[PDB]
Amino acid sequence: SAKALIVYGSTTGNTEYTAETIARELADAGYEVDSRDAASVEAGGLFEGFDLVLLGCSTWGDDSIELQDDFIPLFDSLEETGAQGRKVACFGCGDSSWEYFCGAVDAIEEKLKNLGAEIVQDGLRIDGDPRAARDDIVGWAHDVRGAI
Ligand SMILES: Cc1cc2nc3c(=O)[nH]c(=O)nc-3n(C[C@H](O)[C@H](O)[C@H](O)COP(=O)(O)O)c2cc1C
Repeated sequence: SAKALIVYGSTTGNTEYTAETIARELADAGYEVDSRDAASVEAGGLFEGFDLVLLGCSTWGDDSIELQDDFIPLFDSLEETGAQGRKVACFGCGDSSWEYFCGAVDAIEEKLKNLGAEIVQDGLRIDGDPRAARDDIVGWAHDVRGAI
């Protein structure tokens, strides 16, 4: 039950760093972790064979909530990923200057629920430089593991 997939959409590297930090935590605990940039993936069957899936995505939009561009195709085809009955958790970087702080995380969680996923922990929301939140990131990964 030890295969974890992490897929991240990141433009300035913050959610990517967050993904790398989570990946190390899971690997140290005994998971086999496959980490992929969303730009490199196709949605159809993306979750097949994974016991745990973690989705990371930063939040954008001039005057609306928009997902990071590389993640949008995955979100638009999320119903083809194999999410039904899948244990999933979400994370993302943002900036609390914006009212909808890490709003991409909400959008992804809400769709995953409709699609039959089991959300194993509330999404991780990181404000500003994620290296300043390293302890929170590692703690969230630990908490995700404990809720499996
Ligand atoms: C036009 C623009 C819109 C943004 N909108 C939001 C937002 O609605 N909510 C939020 O939390 N952060 C928002 N951000 C902040 C980014 O998500 C933040 O820079 C984040 O660190 C980027 O993470 P990444 O490097 O993983 O892509 C916005 C940034 C820009 C430039």
